[PDB]
Parts: sequence; structure tokens; C-alpha cells
Amino acid sequence: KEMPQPKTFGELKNLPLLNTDKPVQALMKIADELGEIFKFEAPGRVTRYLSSQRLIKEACDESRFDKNLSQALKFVRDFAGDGLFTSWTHEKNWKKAHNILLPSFSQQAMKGYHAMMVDIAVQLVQKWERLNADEHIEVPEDMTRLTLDTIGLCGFNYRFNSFYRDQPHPFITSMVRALDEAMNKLQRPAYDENKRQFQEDIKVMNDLVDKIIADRKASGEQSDDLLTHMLNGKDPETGEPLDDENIRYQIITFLIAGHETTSGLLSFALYFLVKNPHVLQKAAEEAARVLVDPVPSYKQVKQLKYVGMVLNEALRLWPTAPAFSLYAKEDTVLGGEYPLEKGDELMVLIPQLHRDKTIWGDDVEEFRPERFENPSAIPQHAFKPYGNGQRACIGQQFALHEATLVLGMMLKHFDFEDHTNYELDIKETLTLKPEGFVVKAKSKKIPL
Amino acid sequence: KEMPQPKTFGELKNLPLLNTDKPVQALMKIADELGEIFKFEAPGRVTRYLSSQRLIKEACDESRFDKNLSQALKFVRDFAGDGLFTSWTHEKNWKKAHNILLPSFSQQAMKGYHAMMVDIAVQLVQKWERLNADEHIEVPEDMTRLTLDTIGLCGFNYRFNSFYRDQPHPFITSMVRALDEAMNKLNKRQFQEDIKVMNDLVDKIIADRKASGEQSDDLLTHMLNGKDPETGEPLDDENIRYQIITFLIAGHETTSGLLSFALYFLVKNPHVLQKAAEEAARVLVDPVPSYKQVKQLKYVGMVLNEALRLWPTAPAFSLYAKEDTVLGGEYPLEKGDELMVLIPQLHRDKTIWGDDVEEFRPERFENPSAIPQHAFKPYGNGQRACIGQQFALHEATLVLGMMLKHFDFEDHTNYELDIKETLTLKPEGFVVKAKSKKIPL
Ligand code: HEM
Ligand code: HEM
Repeated sequence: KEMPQPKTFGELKNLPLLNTDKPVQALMKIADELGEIFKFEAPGRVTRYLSSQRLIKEACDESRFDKNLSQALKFVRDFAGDGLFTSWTHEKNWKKAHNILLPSFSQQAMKGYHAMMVDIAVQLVQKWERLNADEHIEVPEDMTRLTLDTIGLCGFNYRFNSFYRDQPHPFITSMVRALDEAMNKLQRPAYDENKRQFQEDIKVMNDLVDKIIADRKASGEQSDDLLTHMLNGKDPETGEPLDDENIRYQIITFLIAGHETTSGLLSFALYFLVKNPHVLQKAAEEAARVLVDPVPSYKQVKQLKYVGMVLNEALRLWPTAPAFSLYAKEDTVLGGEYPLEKGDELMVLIPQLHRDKTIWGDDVEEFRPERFENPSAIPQHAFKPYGNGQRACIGQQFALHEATLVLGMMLKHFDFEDHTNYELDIKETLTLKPEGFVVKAKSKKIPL
Repeated sequence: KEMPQPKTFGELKNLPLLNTDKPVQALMKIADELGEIFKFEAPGRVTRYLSSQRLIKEACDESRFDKNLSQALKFVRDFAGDGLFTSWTHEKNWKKAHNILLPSFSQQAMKGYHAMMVDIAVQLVQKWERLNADEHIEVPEDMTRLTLDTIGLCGFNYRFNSFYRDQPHPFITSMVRALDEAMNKLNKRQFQEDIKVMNDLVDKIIADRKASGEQSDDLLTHMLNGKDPETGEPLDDENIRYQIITFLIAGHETTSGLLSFALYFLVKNPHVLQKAAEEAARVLVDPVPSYKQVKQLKYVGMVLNEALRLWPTAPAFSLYAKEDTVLGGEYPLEKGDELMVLIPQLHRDKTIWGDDVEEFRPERFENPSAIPQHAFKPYGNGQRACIGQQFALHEATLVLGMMLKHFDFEDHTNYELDIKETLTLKPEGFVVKAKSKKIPL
């Protein structure tokens, strides 16, 4: 009946126990001590962390709880606006864009993005093929170069050309700097430069995207990107199309929501494979057997089952957008024991949910892709790396198609060496990534 | 591409080869002679017996094959109904009960059953402590007393009190008579009376519990309170009765057989017995073992897996092809064709275990991640694998651990292994003498 809660230290509340830049990892250790639910207070606020499948299945009931805009999401809203990720469910533009954009994010729609994904995936393979004998790869950096360029191309037919540069395209530099500022504001005279830079980064992002939308409207061109879809879609409900300013926010939103979650997934999967050579061999044997043409077809990506299983198991251990927030829509009782008032906040701690031993067995820290061999047998709401319900990741099929395609190509074309005996270091921002992960590849010399 | 087949006898097909008291052992000799796959026919039935890890790993692919209700399970369904073990995977009650019960059979859930398991284990150890100098133990008989009573207490908080009797509680007599009758069919008046004795007792305990509202640590409390996450429905009272009967039927003899074969293998290999007893002595430092202490009995757990490797006490399971498919690139099957997995022969596959397959060497399980996927399957496969696996191992680890802490054992008759076959396997007539080390219990 009373909710477990870590030790409080006078006016500081539980704040002294989070003196870190890795709060999710610190919170998982607190969940290991106090269990499936605990309240966490700091001078400002109060939140309740949930870790078990049994309480997370209740918090996922949409007639009772809806998505909350955390303080992180409110700061990201200054440049992401009322795009799908930083909007409340009750805003008119949330529902309109949701209805309009769902059909363009389905499994079927992936058939139309496939060729543009293969385009960027071939540039990464060629980069690694062209490395001299004494070089090495910076994994998260290269994967991020790929995901930004793929989202840029599929989203609005724009080429950032990240594999041609040491310093990213100006849009990327401003987006990433705006994101970093939004997150650094969470732990905050001498910030006047931060403020002027943040306003400059917003105008760089808006001007470019507003220009491409206007350029596209003036030409009449039709293309296979999300921008065409939004220029010609109408919400079946209200009958209206999205307006130019909201399309710009969705474009920014695809990039900020998709770039590091997907690059982090590819980097953690490759980390798990080089630390588990037998798994790597089985995944590499599948890629060799399935990817028989010079470049993969859509249908061949769909048949890389074990590669998909490695990706889901990497997402089970380190889900790359690790926590999401919800509010009680009305007074209610959680799990028969914890009363909540309307407006009370809950946080879903995904990595801990994914280590619930009543679901997965006692061996939760082992990397075992075989856990996903039969997807129909994973219990309802046990695996939630893409969030929940109508507010779940609209880009889920896009992210799995992209990662399955790329990891398959990586395993086909190269052998990998963990030449530094890399020690895992998980940096936390809006997302997770294995900071400083580095490998050497040896080409299998298979022509593209 | 052509599959071997043992001798046929006209319209009797291969049936007559199974007119024996030890059919799985007859099947192993046929597997020894024909290899990794053979066809076996009866009047209007066909099945293919698999023995090699290479073919059985494909058989365990759930997108291609699902559990089949063999003739034995259809006879056990007359009293086990639509409980978990005798239901098709596509029956609504199979999924309902599975979703609800899964979390109550997890390793974590064993912490809630540990105290009642200890209650019955201590009753077994005390019986042996109280034997006089001129006495011996009947192993499988005492192990079955223990597993029936533990499943009865942990499943529905009911005491059979098998250590207070020469003749078992009446439910137990009807259940073992009913199982025997279903196995002999591969009578009718007695069979119907025995079903009724089982349903009357189990239906009464369920109606008593709902009337009182008491909440206890058993499986029945879980079933009265659970709701299937998918449909939102509870199990009804009839199905709850079938699950209780099913736990008793599926768990009692497989688990007591495992305990009997482990002790047998230990008295025949004294250096392994002494290494297991030295672990028990170092870990079980309290007069009442704790849940955490049982988990530290690693070599005892390896002795039990090695006993299950040689004589897996539920030795064969049946599968059917979901769609037309080819097995191992050589054997084309049609939708509905049946496969039988011969577990003892799988566990003797020299290409996985080495040439010393007949030797008892617990050290083979030192590194559990080194055993290839589908090489070791005493609990069946996938979503239709034994839901009781954690329960069975905690129980057996707890009990063997206690045995080795408290007694020294003598194979006083120099017992000659004789494996009796029913639904399960056991070492019939296995007897030993135990001398107490006089340690507080
Ligand atoms: C493996 C990669 C990814 C992961 C783990 C991931 C995870 C998530 C999560 C957990 C949410 C819900 C956030 C919340 O409840 O506050 C979300 C929402 C969202 N994601 Fe993803 N994401 C990934 C890739 C992508 C990609 C590739 C795109 C787009 C190209 C994308 C676009 C979105 C959008 C637009 C939303 C908001 C949807 C709505 O509320 O209507 N994500 N994602
Ligand atoms: C050493 C002990 C045991 C062994 C070797 C064993 C073996 C097996 C095997 C081989 C199966 C699969 C049968 C098939 O494929 O048709 C099975 C299923 C099952 N077992 Fe066990 N068993 C043991 C103990 C137990 C215990 C202690 C319980 C209950 C407390 C139990 C309850 C069940 C149930 C309910 C099923 C059917 C599950 C389903 O299909 O959903 N068993 N067992």
C-alpha cells in the first residue's frame, strides 16, 4: 500500500542518489534493491518508476493513462514543435498527422523506401572496404552517419552526404547541437551564448526544411519520400491536409526521433556479436546463405530471421530510448495497491522491464537471440522498446528494416575483430549508445 | 532418402514389436540397428522415430511442427481433460491456462513453494533416520511418496500423508490405477469410478476454497485469482480441476524416477557420490535448507542433469507437421505426418557427447552454454515444453542434497538395473541401506 522509495536526505530528497550522467543505469540498480515500483522525488518533482511486466501492462491501458510530455520532450518541443513526438494526444495536429502518416510507415510502405536505404547502406560498406590495413572503425559514429543520411533521403529526398565529410552538413551540426542544449538544460548569466546559439540552430533547421517544402511545391515533383505523402495526404477524419509549418516539424521530428535510437541499435548489436563469436558465426552464416545477389532485395531482408533475432535481443538488453513517461488520466488504483490521482506521473524503465525474471528466466544478462525464435510466445507487453499503443513508435517497421538490411550486409561482407577488448561504456542522452566502441573489419572480398 | 523400417507382421505391421513390457528399450535397440530415423506402422497409423540431434533440431522448429496428442495422451485426456498436457496448442483453454500459469512456475515462483517442499523433504529424511539397523529403503517407492505429497501441498494445499500409510490415500490409488489402465489400453467400470474419485475430491477442494476466501501459497490460489491477459477471462472451475489432476499426473513419476536414477548412479560410482556429498556438507549448513542454499548445489544439479541425460523419465514426445515440408533435406513429409522424438537415443548421440556416452559423468554439465541447442531435451520443446521444469529441479536438488548431507549409502544387494516402463521410466526394485551421519535436521 505505501510505495517503496529510496532514502531521502532532508530537502534534497532522493537527489543525492542520482549524482551521475547515467541515471537510467543508476535507476536499474535502485530497481534491483526496491523491486517493481518505487517513487523518486527531487526538490522539483515526483515520479514513480515501474519495472515489472505486471504493472507495466496496467500503465499501458490507454483508457487510464496517456503519454506525458517529460521536461526533456518539452525542451525538444522548442525545435520539434507539434510534430508527432513532442505533441499531446489531445492536440488536433497529433491526431491529423497520425492518421495521415500511418499508412506511409507500414510494413508495405517499406517496399518503397528500400532502394533509398540500400543507397546509403552501400556507401557504408564501400567506406569500410576502402580502409587501409592499419585502420579501424568508429561504430556509433559511422552508424549515425548512416541513419541520418537514410532518414534525410527517405524523409524528404535530401542528401546530407555524411560519408563525404569530416564535419557534418550544417543542418546536422545545428540539429545535434540543439538536441544537446535541450538535454543539458535538464541539469541547469553565462548561458546567453547557449540561448543565442539555440535560436541560431532553430533558424538553420527551419530555413532549410521550409525551403525544401517550398521548392517541392513550386516544382510539382512526385517522389518516394515522406514529404510527397504529406503534401498529398488528407486526414480521413477532419478531411484536412497538414499545413506547411506542421510538415516541417514532422521532418525535423523523423530525424531527431530516428537517428540515434537506430544507430545505437546497430552499434549495440555489433558489440554483442564480437563479444559472442559463436552467435556472430551463426548470423554471418545466415547472411551468406540469404544475401545471394549483389545488393539485397526487400524480400531477402525479410528472410534474415536470425539477424532480426539478434537485433531484438540487443533491444531487449539495451533499448535505445530507454524510458517513456505517462500520466494518470483520472484517479485510479494501480495493481490493486497503489492509488494515484489524476495527473500523477509514471515512468516506464524499459531495460529493467526486459530483465523481469518471471518472464525471461533467471539468465537475463546473457545475450541469447534464440529467445525470439517464436515471437508469438513472448507474453503481452513484456517487450516494449518502441513504447505503447497509439503513442508507440511510428518508425518501428522503418527502424527494423534499416537495421536488418545493414547488419546483414555487414556480416556478409566482412569479418570483425574486437582489437581493443572494448569495455562497454553506455552514454545516456535522449538515447543510449556504446560510447567509444571500435572494431577492425577484414573484408571477405565479396563484390557489390 | 528411403527410410529404414523394422520387421513387419502382415496387417499387424510393426505393432507386434511393441507387445513387450519394455517398449522404449525395444525401440532404442531398433534405433541402434537402423540409425537416426525409422518408420513405424500400426494398422491405420504411421509414425517416424527420430534419434539424432541433427534431425531432432529441425523437429523442434515450431514454425514447421507442433505438439501432437499421441494415443497415450488421448487416453490420459479421459481424466486429464483440457488441462495443459493433453490439449492441442490451438484449443482456447491451452493458451488461456498457459498465459495465466506461466509466471507461477518460474524459478522466481519456486521461492513461494520452497517451504512446503521442505515440509515433505524433512518427512522423508526423518523416516530414514528412524529405520533400525536391520532395515533397508525401497527407493522409487519412497521417492513417489515424496513427489505426490509435495505436488498435492504445493498444488492445492492438500495433504495425502503418504508417509503415514502402507496403503496410499484413496485418490492416489484411483489415480495410479487410472493411469495404468490408460497405459494398458495402447476395467471400464473401475476406470469410471476412478475418474469420479478424482473429480469428486478435486471439485470439493475448489468449492471449499472459494467459500472460505482463504489465500495460500499454492497453485489453486493463483488459478482462482488469475486472468488471461489476452481475453481477460479467468479459468473456470472445471478446467482448474483438470490442471490439478494434470500436475499430479505429469509431475509425480517423472520426478520420482529422476531421484531414483540419480541415487542409483551415485551408489554405482562412489567417487562421484563423495564429491556430491562434500558439496552438500559445505552448502547445507542449516538444519532446514533455504531456497538460496538449494541454488548453490551446483554439482548436485549436474548429477541430476546427467541422470536425466542417460534415463530421461518421460522418454518420448510426439509432433505433427504443420505443412508439407522436407526433413534434413532427405525425408519429405505431408501436413499432419507424425514424428516421435526418442529422448534416450538423442542423449546418446556420439557426435554431440563423445564416445563415452554410456558413462555417468556429471562433469559434462560443468558449462551449460557448451551444450548445443536441442542436444538435451528431457523436458520436451518450446511453448509445449514442461511447465513444471523449475519445480522438478528445485525439488530434486533440495531432496538429493538433504539425502547426501544426512546419510552414507550402501548398495547392499549389488543391485542390477531393471527399468520398468509405464507412462514414465524408473529403476524397479532399487534398494539401498542408509547409515545416518547423525547431523541435526
Ligand atoms: C530502433 C530504433 C527506434 C526506437 C527504439 C524507437 C523508440 C521510440 C519510442 C520508445 C517511442 C515513444 C516515446 C514516448 O512514449 O514518449 C517512439 C516514438 C516515435 N518514434 Fe521511434 N524509435 C526508433 C526509431 C524511429 C525511427 C526510424 C523513426 C522515424 C523515421 C521514429 C519516429 C518516431 C516518432 C515520430 C515517434 C512519435 C509517435 C507518436 O507519438 O505519434 N522512431 N520511438
Ligand atoms: C523430472 C521431472 C519431469 C520431466 C522429465 C518432465 C517431462 C515433461 C515433458 C517431456 C513434457 C512434454 C510432453 C509432450 O511433449 O507431449 C512435459 C510437459 C508438462 N509437464 Fe513435465 N516433466 C517433469 C515434471 C513435471 C512437474 C513437476 C510438473 C508439475 C508440477 C509437470 C507438469 C507438466 C505440464 C503441465 C506439462 C504440459 C505443458 C504444456 O504443454 O503447456 N511436469 N513434461
